[PDB]
Amino acid sequence: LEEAPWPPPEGAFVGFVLSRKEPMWADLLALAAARGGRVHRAPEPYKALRDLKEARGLLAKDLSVLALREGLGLPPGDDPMLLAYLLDPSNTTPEGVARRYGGEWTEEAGERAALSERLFANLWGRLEGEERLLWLYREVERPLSAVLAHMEATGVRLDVAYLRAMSLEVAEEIARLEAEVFRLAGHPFNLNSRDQLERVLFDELGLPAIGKTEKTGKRSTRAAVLEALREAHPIVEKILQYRELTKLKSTYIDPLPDLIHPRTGRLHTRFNQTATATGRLSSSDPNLQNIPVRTPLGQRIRRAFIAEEGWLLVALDYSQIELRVLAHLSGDENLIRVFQEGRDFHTETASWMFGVPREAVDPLMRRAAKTINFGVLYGMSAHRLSQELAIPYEEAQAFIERYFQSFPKVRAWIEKTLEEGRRRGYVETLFGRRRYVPDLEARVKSVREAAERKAFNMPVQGTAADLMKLAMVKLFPRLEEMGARMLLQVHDELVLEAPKERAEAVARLAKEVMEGVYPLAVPLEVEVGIGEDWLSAKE
DNA sequence: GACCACGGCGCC
DNA sequence: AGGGCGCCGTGGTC
Ligand SMILES: Nc1ccn([C@H]2CC[C@@H](COP(=O)(O)OP(=O)(O)OP(=O)(O)O)O2)c(=O)n1
Ligand SMILES: [Mg+2]
Ligand SMILES: [Mg+2]
Ligand SMILES: [Mg+2]
Ligand SMILES: [Mg+2]
Ligand SMILES: [Mg+2]
Repeated sequence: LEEAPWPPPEGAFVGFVLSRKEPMWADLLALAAARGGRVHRAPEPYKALRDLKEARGLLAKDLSVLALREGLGLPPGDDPMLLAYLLDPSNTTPEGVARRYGGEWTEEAGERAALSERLFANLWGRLEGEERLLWLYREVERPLSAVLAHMEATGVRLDVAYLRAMSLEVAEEIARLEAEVFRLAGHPFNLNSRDQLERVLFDELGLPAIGKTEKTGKRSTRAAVLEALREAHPIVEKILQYRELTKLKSTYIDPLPDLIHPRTGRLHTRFNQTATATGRLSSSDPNLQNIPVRTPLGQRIRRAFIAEEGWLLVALDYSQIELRVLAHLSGDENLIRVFQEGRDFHTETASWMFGVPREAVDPLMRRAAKTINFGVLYGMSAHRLSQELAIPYEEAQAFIERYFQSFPKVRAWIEKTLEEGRRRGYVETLFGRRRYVPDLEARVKSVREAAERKAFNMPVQGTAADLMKLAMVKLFPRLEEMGARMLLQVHDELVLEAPKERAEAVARLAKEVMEGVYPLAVPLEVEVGIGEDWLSAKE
């Protein structure tokens, strides 16, 4: 390319180099642009950022985030990564995408700009005639990138003092548990080491080993194994409690307070748009899609996610979302009839599990029923079902049998989906998002069957993901107009922040947008709460 | 200081 | 031998 002075003309493709992967934390080391057979390198990258009207190119959203951090409105546009990800969601990295579609991902901005341009040309060619994938690009993924950039740059407020205090408290309880474990083992060892614990439990204390690990075939110490040994030796209960607390402390209580950004005073995640096989988003650095919620100890951590002063959080969660999608995709008249009748499958299963009326089911019980319902749907074994329900193996089988006999069109939809996957090499969502699943004709049964479970899950999880994305795209402009913010997405949930004076209206509107995004054969239902913190906003 | 593989486990 | 993720500490290694 011809070297030309900065700035580039409008419409140019950008290349950029960051000091680290997180745009909210990165130094912008270099910036360049390419168009029309020319490359333009910025003498000073931060100054030069002001000259761009759009971020067009590889990882455009990341540059947009850094621009927003600096007070600039630089929306992301075309990004070859999104085209590639739609063609095949195994396309998750710029290294891999460049090699597959025509170049090399280097560490120089001018080269990255030129690469972006040529990758765009080639990948745009590949999507010609792929009308459904093009619709996803234009109506979902490209506009969504701008939404994600605003979410990332906005961040969420954290009660740091509350978590710092919690660390001190949890440490004392951890020490009580470890001391007891070491007393019972008769010696000290590294309780965080699963290899050392294995030896202590199964060789020294002579407890029965129940299961093996996946890759290395050691005797497992996982919670399901420990649960089955709780009455076999008092050490087991202590270990379970120790793991609960150390998990909370090491993963959430200690790390999160140290990640407050010095300028925003908030915590900033990354919402990765080309990271999953199904079309879901993921969140990283830190992951805010797995903040604890199940146990009362984990719940305390959610209290730390708070609204700005004078604002409230608004939490919206699609009800029974994948079950509704399955009713639409399969066309099962009976499953559709459940949602037309306003019933709740999770509550119904919980009533059975715990042996109480529907009205006696509490939130803890209902949540427990979710793993069972989704587990069974996507191929859980009778053995495992019998294990985490503490019931005979026989009535676990029968429960699985009763499940599929109630909704006949589901088995048929599974069989069609799998034959299509074998024939075409991919399965697809309602909107035509694809996942290639090559091991569907593997001759090793366990491998083949695992591939089948991946394959028929994807249209369901992926259609739910497509719906949530479309809802975000539609909702975002409306929030902006009301002076509200979108903070987090957690797969089938959104967390917004609204001024107190507007929070009730924002909740009503966001519910409506989410319910009406793309009607199915069954209504979509959304539960919405408002509160000072994330725990209170979901109650 | 890092990379990776693993087991383990937090959420959806 | 439920599906999708990312992060922990350990262990091995460079
Ligand atoms: N153990 C789980 C939990 C969740 N999911 C997937 C399927 C539903 C989706 C969203 O999770 P939830 O909101 O917790 O499930 P829900 O059915 O929408 O329940 P709720 O009515 O409480 O929102 O995630 C899953 O595959 N396995
Ligand atoms: Mg407040
Ligand atoms: Mg839900
Ligand atoms: Mg949810
Ligand atoms: Mg390091
Ligand atoms: Mg490596």
